[PDB]
Amino acid sequence: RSPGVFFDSDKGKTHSSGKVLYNARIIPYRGSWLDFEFDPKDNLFVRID
DNA sequence: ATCGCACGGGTGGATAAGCGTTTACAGTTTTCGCAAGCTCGTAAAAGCAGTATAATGGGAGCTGTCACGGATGCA
Repeated sequence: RSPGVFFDSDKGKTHSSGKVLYNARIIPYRGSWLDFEFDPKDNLFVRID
């Protein structure tokens, strides 16, 4: 996979809703990763590595 | 021819026993030969204590992403 930023989604991870959760993701050549993501309350979250 | 029969001589035959001669199958004596084991000696291996300018908090390349259920365990 090429480095850079990459946006995707999931279809049916939370089965009790049926909603779509979008996530952003920065991928470097060398270093830590950095994900942004949504949750079924429409809040924005961050997990590093 | 031709041939037995007999008295008797010579023997062959069956054990048996004889003779001097050169090695067995019994048992010990002798010497020589080389070890396997013990004792030893020391040069090598093995182990131990110390070294006084000053020195004071890792991360160390890890993980790169699969997704589905059950039980667990806080809240």
